[PDB]
Formats: sequence, structure tokens, C-alpha cells
Amino acid sequence: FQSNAMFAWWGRTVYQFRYIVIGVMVALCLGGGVYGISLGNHVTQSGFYDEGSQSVAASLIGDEVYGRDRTSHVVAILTPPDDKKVTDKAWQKKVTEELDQVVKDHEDQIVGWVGWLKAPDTTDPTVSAMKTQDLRHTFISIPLQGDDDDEILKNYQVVEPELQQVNGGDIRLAGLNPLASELTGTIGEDQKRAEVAAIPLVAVVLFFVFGTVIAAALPAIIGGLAIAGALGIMRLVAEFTPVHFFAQPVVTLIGLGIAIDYGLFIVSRFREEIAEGYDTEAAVRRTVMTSGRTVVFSAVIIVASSVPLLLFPQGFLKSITYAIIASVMLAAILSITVLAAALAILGPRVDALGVTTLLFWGRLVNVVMKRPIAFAAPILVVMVLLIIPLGQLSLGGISEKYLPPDNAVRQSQEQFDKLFPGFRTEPLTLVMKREDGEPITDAQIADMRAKALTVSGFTDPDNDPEKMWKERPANDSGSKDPSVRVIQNGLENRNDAAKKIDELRALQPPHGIEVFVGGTPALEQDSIHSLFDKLPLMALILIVTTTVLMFLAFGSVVLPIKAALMSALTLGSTMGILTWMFVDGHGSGLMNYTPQPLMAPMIGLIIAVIWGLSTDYEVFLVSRMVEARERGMSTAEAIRIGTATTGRLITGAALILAVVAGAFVFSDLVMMKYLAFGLLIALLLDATIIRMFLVPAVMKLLGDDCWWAPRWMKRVQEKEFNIFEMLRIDEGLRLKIYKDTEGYYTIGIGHLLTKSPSLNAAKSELDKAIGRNTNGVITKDEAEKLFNQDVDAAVRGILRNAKLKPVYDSLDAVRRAALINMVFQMGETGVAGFTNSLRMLQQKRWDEAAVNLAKSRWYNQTPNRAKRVITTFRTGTWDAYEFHLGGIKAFHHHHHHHHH
Ligand SMILES: CCCCCCCCCCCCOC[C@H]1O[C@H](O[C@H]2O[C@H](CO)[C@@H](O)[C@H](O)[C@H]2O)[C@H](O)[C@@H](O)[C@@H]1O
Ligand SMILES: CCCCCCCCCCCCOC[C@H]1O[C@H](O[C@H]2O[C@H](CO)[C@@H](O)[C@H](O)[C@H]2O)[C@H](O)[C@@H](O)[C@@H]1O
Ligand SMILES: CCCCCCCCCCCCOC[C@H]1O[C@H](O[C@H]2O[C@H](CO)[C@@H](O)[C@H](O)[C@H]2O)[C@H](O)[C@@H](O)[C@@H]1O
Ligand SMILES: CCCCCCCCCCCCOC[C@H]1O[C@H](O[C@H]2O[C@H](CO)[C@@H](O)[C@H](O)[C@H]2O)[C@H](O)[C@@H](O)[C@@H]1O
Ligand SMILES: CCCCCCCCCCCCOC[C@H]1O[C@H](O[C@H]2O[C@H](CO)[C@@H](O)[C@H](O)[C@H]2O)[C@H](O)[C@@H](O)[C@@H]1O
Ligand SMILES: c1cc2c(s1)CCOC21CCN(Cc2ccc3c(c2)OCCO3)CC1
Ligand SMILES: NC(=O)CN(CC(=O)O)CC(=O)O
Ligand SMILES: NC(=O)CN(CC(=O)O)CC(=O)O
Repeated sequence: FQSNAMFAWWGRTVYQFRYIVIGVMVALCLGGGVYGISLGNHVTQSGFYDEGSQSVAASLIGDEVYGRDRTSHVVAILTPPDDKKVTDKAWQKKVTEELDQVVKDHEDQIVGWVGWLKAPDTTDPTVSAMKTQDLRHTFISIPLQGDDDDEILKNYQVVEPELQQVNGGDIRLAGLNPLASELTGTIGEDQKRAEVAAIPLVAVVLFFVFGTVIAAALPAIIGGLAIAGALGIMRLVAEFTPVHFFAQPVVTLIGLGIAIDYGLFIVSRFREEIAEGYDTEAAVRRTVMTSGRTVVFSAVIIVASSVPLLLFPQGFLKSITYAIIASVMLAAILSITVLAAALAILGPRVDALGVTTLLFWGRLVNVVMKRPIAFAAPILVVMVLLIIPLGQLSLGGISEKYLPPDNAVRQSQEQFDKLFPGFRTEPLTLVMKREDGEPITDAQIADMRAKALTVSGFTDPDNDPEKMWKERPANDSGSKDPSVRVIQNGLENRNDAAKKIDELRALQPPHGIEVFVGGTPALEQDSIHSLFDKLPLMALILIVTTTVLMFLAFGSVVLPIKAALMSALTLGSTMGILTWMFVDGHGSGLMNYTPQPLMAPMIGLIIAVIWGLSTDYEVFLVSRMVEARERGMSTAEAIRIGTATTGRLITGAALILAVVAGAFVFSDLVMMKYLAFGLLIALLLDATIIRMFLVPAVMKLLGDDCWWAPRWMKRVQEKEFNIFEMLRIDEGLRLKIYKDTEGYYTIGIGHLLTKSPSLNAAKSELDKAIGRNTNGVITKDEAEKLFNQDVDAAVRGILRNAKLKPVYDSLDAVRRAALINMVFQMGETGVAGFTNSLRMLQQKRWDEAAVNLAKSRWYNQTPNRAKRVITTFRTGTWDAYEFHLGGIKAFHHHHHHHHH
């Protein structure tokens, strides 16, 4: 159930108010860009866990009571120069002084530095392990101030430039915060690689789509305004909800491409409307009423494919979904507001600037429709084989391996673990809270320790069961509430985590004690089960909402059911190739990334993104095919006509987003590589294999049941504009007798009753004409009957005139109505006066014919009606009447008033 009255209204109103539209929208988005370049200072790295999970509650209680663990913030490997040993007291004094100096200057950022180097004469075996036994390396630990991840990372980045100079610059920093800042700086590095390699390439792809500077430049400006405004929207959202770092490149990697593609399509159809003969006002309105609603539907489909991600509790996916929605909706709005008004101002000047300014699909579709199974099956089988790698698949958490294997910080983390094994631990934790409020007695701790010892698989370094599950270290920021106690122990093999936790949760607590299972493996496993638990509902919502929207678009039941599984196939094979690439490792040597399990939220994100991409492209294409079959075309020529006029623009937009995605696949953060490669793969599969070979065959074998419209769930076609409506516009419709501009009694559509002055004689002739006694008033249908009679009289007169019959037989029905209109107005001799223009019309030289007709006295005397009729001759459509300014005030009776 459409409403193009709104799109018609907006296509008119955006032309009317084009200046304030461009002003307001450009102002708002550029202001948003100023507002949102500060977005990078208000994003978070938190959002990978399930903050409603038991392990998160365990972590919160632990950090409250015992104090958050700051021992892993920054580890620094110092090694003396000149192959000196770490017991050199001069080098010891120098480096101790340097470190106390850097701590003295940044006490609001650094808590202090720990390590053997502070007390080199000590008994502590753990502290004495902070030096290698060859005594040429020793590490310190530098805890930082801060009570959330973002604040601690900001403090680390504040003190890092001076910390890095300690010991002649030969100090290697690792730990949570060096790794975190490297991982988060990959974002800015990707944005600049985009800025430098993508925008020239997409600019020249734009210029190859339109061989014109201005037409190519408009979608690029739309994309830039989209990026600016979306960063502004995201900075505004950041003041209510946390927004993840990853939301920033998603604005560029997905937002910019789609905004540019929207601009592509709208400028393309504006140019083609101008080429079809319409003026820039009608051109703007039709561009809106067609491509603007295609892009609005495109935005609705992308939002419908991204929203299910909100089912997941990870703030990561939440903020990414918000970024996608803002980018896409702002892109659509801009493309039918700033871009529409810009085109309304420019007009045909969009093509004024050529390249000189410097300072076939139908053969392909038809080859493959008489040979369908020669491509169908030998493509579906290859795609299911491309999915068989998907069964190979694992998931994991963030690691230093997410950086390239030659990354300095990753390498020093790996050398820290190499030189000092056993410090880096990820214990599971039993956190116990007494419901009531009293301290927890040692009997309860011993009980819980025994019940922890019934379960196998926990590390026992000293081979004494009594001394595993030691109490968590308690520091100066813990409340030390005696009603809460934490014990902890690492796993021998972390692959057992998922089950070990599940059995430690299966333990029954002591009487009056609540126990939460926490620790890094618990957080990761709880988040993985979060995603896996709420993934099926995600997929179902995704699928069925996409297919009901394709019900709305195609007006079919078999075509959406086909496109749904075709897109399921695209998604499956894309993910299979992605797993062959990033888990099995094929491509890891050339691209410089480590083969490893995938981030779990990336699964939901990639499902949503690739699914939305494929159904967006399939709707955009087969849309024109359903319109072809609706425009009398056959199925076959329908598939052909659909692929034909779309091909160039589809491949252009595909190439632009492929360029920016290929800019992003070089990122140092492997999650970025995975997502951008999934984009490239799904793109190249959707733009050629499925688009060219799969859909036309599959829709040929579905012969004519490709459109099955059951019940009243299909678009009936509405009132076709006719000559009655045209001249009701041009001559009015009056149901009561009146006097025209000559004082003659007229009724209906310009129907002269009599030249007599007696209104009663006019009433007599109208009573005779209508068949009843009317007292001077008729109904609408009787007026239509009188008009049909007059039209028949005018056509008979035309076919009787040697000067008019040839051109009249020449013309189509709409242009025939234009000629009958001219005859009605001025007589057949008057119309036959236009010898040259009538010949031009006869020769279908619509352009020159319109030009010559506008040079006439007819145009000068009645420019609005003459202009409408001339436009009808040019375009051969009813556009100049279907949408026009209100009404007319001077009523004059026409020639061929028919009497009987
Ligand atoms: C854009 C892509 C780049 C991705 C960058 C990812 C960098 C990875 C850095 C990992 C930092 C982990 O830090 C270790 C911390 O883990 C837990 O606490 C954390 O988990 C809780 C769940 O809510 C929060 O409440 C706490 O605030 C929060 O610190 C422990 O309780 C803390 O004792 C410990 O110190
Ligand atoms: C992915 C990131 C991986 C990063 C791995 C993290 C590396 C972990 C490094 C942590 C070093 C911990 O060691 C430092 C020592 O702190 C505590 O003692 C504190 O109070 C004592 C007073 O009696 C003083 O003597 C100590 O100097 C003082 O630190 C503990 O009681 C010791 O047991 C522990 O040895
Ligand atoms: C628009 C882009 C869409 C991308 C389409 C999907 C293709 C992605 C790239 C897939 C692998 C590309 O090849 C890149 C890799 O080639 C070789 O290895 C491959 O050839 C060896 C023969 O001995 C075998 O041993 C290895 O298993 C095998 O991976 C090199 O050893 C690697 O240095 C390099 O990384
Ligand atoms: C406070 C501010 C709130 C703003 C609210 C904004 C709501 C956004 C929804 C706007 C309604 C737009 O919906 C699109 C509507 O048009 C579709 O067809 C159109 O796309 C086809 C592609 O195939 C072309 O072929 C057709 O020419 C063309 O008519 C379908 O006919 C309708 O089923 C559908 O509903
Ligand atoms: C179908 C159309 C698709 C068009 C796609 C092309 C459009 C955008 C292409 C932009 C290419 C920019 O340059 C590519 C990259 O070269 C090196 O990369 C590094 O990558 C690995 C990471 O460790 C290691 O191999 C080396 O450190 C080093 O090679 C530079 O260090 C990067 O700064 C630079 O970004
Ligand atoms: C109206 C629509 C279109 C026009 S005019 C021109 C060609 O491109 C489309 C727009 C882009 N779209 C592809 C696409 C790209 C990225 C996506 C995505 C979909 O969906 C989910 C997140 O990321 C295909 C159709
Ligand atoms: N509209 C017309 O045909 C005007 N013609 C009149 C004619 O054909 O004799 C004059 C012209 O072509 O300059
Ligand atoms: N706008 C008017 O009513 C006057 N005119 C219309 C015009 O100037 O084009 C008379 C007509 O319709 O033939």
C-alpha cells in the first residue's frame, strides 16, 4: 500500500525551496562534522562481554572488594647496553633514577613501579624471577591510575612518550595498555589510508560513471557530508550510551560507500530524465518520485538487516548498529535533500564541465537463458563447496595476535612471555558473597576450596592440592569487605574452560553463600554463549523481515523465497571463504596476519552486514525486472531489460565500495581485515556470479510463476490519466451553465451550448443534449459523455483534413490527445497553420518540434496551456498535467461543440 503523494509533494517542495534546503542541510551536517571530529576522545574499548553475565558480576564484585588488578597494566623489559649484566650498580642507579623521575612527573597517571630492580637484594622468589637467569634482562610493572579501561589507557598514552626514552630508549613496553593503544590506533591508521588511497580512486571511478566533472563530483560531496553528519550523530549518541572504537571506521567503510551509491543513482536518473525532455523542475520531482523512494527503501532494508544485532548484549554490536543506522539514514536523507536541491539549482549545467577541464549486458543475459542449468548447478555446487570450510570454525577473545606478527608491541609481549614465563595468567575465580552481611569464616572458605578440588584440570605447580585456589591479592583500592572472599586458580588447558566453569557453577554453594564464577576465560565463554544463544532469533527476524519487505517490493511470493535462499548461499560461501582465509590461514602470508579464531561478535556483525548487502543488491536489480513485467514486457525480455539498464550503475557502485573496502583490508587489526574482506567477497559474488548468471537462469526456469500474486496482496494498477483529465485541466469542468469569456452559455468541459443570449434557450439545448430536464446542471459523468462526443467530433474533423491526418496517424495516443487539445483551442485551420512543426512531429523530432511550437503566437497568448501541450509533445507522457499548479480562471468554449 504505497504513498507516492508524499514523494510527489517532496519532489515539488524541494525544488520550490531548494536554496534554504541546501543551506540548512549543509549547515547542519558541517556543524555535525565540527562536533564529531571530537568523537575519538569519547569512544570506549569496552563492549565485548555480556554485562548481564555471571562472570561480569564476578569481576565487578572482585574489583570492588579486592581492588582491580593493575599488575598487568604495563610491563617493561629493561636490558643493559654493552652486554652488561643487570647487577651493574651504576646502570641500576641510572635506570632507577630515570624511572623515579618519570613517576615524579605524572603521579596523577602512574601509581608507581614494581619489580626486582627496586629491591635487588631480596628473598622473594617471585620477585627474583623478574630477572632472567643469564642476568641480561629484567622487567618491571608500572600500574596506572584510573577506574575504567578508557581512563587507564588515556593515562598510559599520556606518560608513554617519556617512559619510552628510559634506558637510552632500549626499554620494551608490553602488557594490557601498550597492546590496547596499538589496537585502537589501527583505527586512525585505517582512516588515513582511506583518505589517501580511496578518494582519488573513487573519484576517478565516479568520473568513469559520468564522463563529466560536476556529475561525478556531486555523489562524492554527498558522501563527505554523510560522513561528517554521521560522526556528529555518533558523538551526540556518545553522551548517553558508550560508543565503541570500531563504530568510527564503520561510518567510513559502510556509510561512505552507500551514501556515494545513493548519490550515483539519483544523479544518474536526474540526467536521464533531463535527456528524456523534462525541465529541471519536473526532472527533480520525477527523480525523487522514483530513485529517491528506491534509496529510501534501500535505507529501510539496511536498517532492517542491522537492527537484529540489538538482540545481542555486547555494547560493541550495539554501537556498530547505531553507526550503520545513522550513516544509512543520513545518506538517504541527504541524497533526496541536499542532492535534490543541488540538481534543482544546477539543471543541465551538471554536464557543462567535460574531462577537458584539467587545471553489452543483453547479449550476456540472453546467452545464459537458453542455457540455464549449464551455469546454475555448476555454480551452486561450487558455492556449497565454498561453504564446507565454514564447518572449520573457532572463536576466541582479543589477543596480541590481533596485531601483525612483525608489530613491535606484539613482539615485545611475546618476548616477555618467552623470557618470564608463568607471570601472565588467566585464573578462574570463585567469588563468594554472604547474602546476609557478616564476614565469611575460614570454615566456609575451606568448604568451598574442597568443592573446588573435586573438579579436575586446574594447575598445581607445587603439586600440593591444599595450596591451589589461593586468595586473590587485595590492594589499596579494594574495600576489603569481609562478607566477600575470592579464590582463584588457572587452567592447565584453557580449552576446557567452557566446561570447567560449567561444573564450578554446578557446584552447590555453602549455606548462605552466593558464588559467581569469573576470570577472563569465564568472561569470554559467557559472551560466546550469549551470542550463540540469541543468534537463532537474530537470523529468523533478519530473514522474515527481509522477505516481507521483498513481498512489499516485488509483489510476489516465489521471488522473495528464491532471493532469500540465494542470499543465504552468498552469505554461507562468503563466510566459508573467510574461514579458509583467517582460520585455515590461506592469505595470511601475503597480507601479514596471524591465522587464529575469530572474534565472536564479528560473526553476528558479518551475518547482518553481508545479508543486508546481498538483499539490497538483489532488490535494486530485480526491481526493474518486476517493473518490466508490469510494463507489458515478457518474462524473458523482462530479465534482460532489468539487467540491462542497471548493469553499468550496479558495477560502478560495486567498484566504488570495493575500492574503499580494499583500502580497509590492509588494516593491522585483524577483525578489520576479516570484515572488509567479507565485504569484498560478498560484493564480488553479488555483482557478477549471482547477478549475471544465477538470477536469470533461476528465474527463467520459474517460467511465468515467477510472479505469483495471491489474494489482495498485490498492487492493482490505478487510474490511467486520459484526455478527459487533460482538458478538464486546460478548459475546466463546470457542472452548471455559465458564460465563457465571450458571454456564450457553456457547460461541462468547454462545451458551447448556444450563442443565443436566452439562458432558457441554453437550458432547452442542454435538456435536449443530456436527455432529461436539467435546469442548467449536470453530473460529472454526463459532462464526461459530452466531452467524449466533442472529442469524437474533433477527431472526425482531423481525419478529414489533409494537413492534419498524416501527423495525427503518426502520433501515439498521448500526443494524439495533445493534437486534439490544440484543435479544441484554436480550430483545425489554426492547427494546420503549424506546417513545419507538424511535419517535425510526424518525423518524431520531438525536440525541434517543441522548440518551434514555443516560438508561436499561440505560446505568447496562452503560455501555460501552450507549454503544457508542448511538453506533452516532447515527452509523450501526461507529466505536465498529472502534477500541476491548482487551476485556471479564464474559461473559453472550444471548437467542435457537438450537438444532436
Ligand atoms: C577497537 C578494537 C581494539 C580492542 C581493544 C581491546 C584491548 C583489550 C584490553 C583488555 C583489558 C582487560 O583488563 C583487565 C581487567 O579485566 C577485568 O575487568 C574488566 O572487565 C569488567 C567487566 O565489566 C569491567 O567491569 C572492568 O572495568 C574491566 O576492567 C578485571 O576485573 C580487572 O581486574 C582487570 O584489570
Ligand atoms: C597480557 C598482559 C600480560 C602481563 C603479565 C602481568 C605481569 C605480572 C607482574 C606482577 C608483579 C607482581 O610481583 C610484585 C609483588 O607484589 C606484591 O608485593 C608487594 O608488597 C611487598 C611488601 O612485602 C613488596 O616486597 C613487593 O615489592 C610489592 O610489590 C606481592 O606480595 C608479591 O608476591 C609480588 O611478587
Ligand atoms: C577481491 C579479493 C577476494 C579474494 C578471493 C579469495 C582469495 C584470497 C587469497 C587466497 C590465497 C591467496 O594466495 C596467497 C598466498 O599464496 C601462497 O600460498 C598459497 O599457495 C601455496 C602453494 O604452495 C599453498 O601452500 C598455500 O596453502 C596457499 O595458501 C603463499 O604461500 C602465501 O605467501 C600467500 O599468502
Ligand atoms: C519524524 C520523521 C519520520 C520519517 C519516517 C520515514 C519512513 C520511511 C519509509 C518511507 C516509505 C517508502 O517506502 C517505499 C515504498 O515504495 C516501494 O516501491 C518503491 O520502490 C520500488 C523498488 O522496487 C520501486 O520500483 C517503486 O517505483 C517504488 O514505488 C513499495 O511500492 C512500497 O511497498 C514501499 O513501502
Ligand atoms: C578491485 C579494486 C580494489 C582496489 C584496492 C586498492 C585501494 C586501496 C589500496 C591502498 C594500498 C596502501 O598501501 C598498502 C600498504 O603497504 C604497506 O602495508 C604493509 O602491510 C603489511 C602490514 O604489516 C606488511 O606486509 C608490511 O608492513 C606492509 O606491506 C604499508 O606499510 C601500509 O602503510 C600500506 O597501507
Ligand atoms: C538504491 C540502493 C542502491 C543503489 S540505489 C545503487 C547500488 O547500491 C544499492 C546501494 C548499496 N547496496 C549495497 C550495500 C552495500 C553495503 C551494505 C549494504 C548494502 O547493506 C548492509 C550494510 O552494508 C546495494 C544497492
Ligand atoms: N510552428 C510552425 O510551423 C511555424 N511555421 C509556420 C509554417 O509552418 O508555415 C513557421 C516556421 O517554421 O518558422
Ligand atoms: N490560466 C488561464 O486560465 C488562461 N489561459 C491558460 C494559459 O494562459 O495558458 C487560457 C486557457 O486555458 O486556454
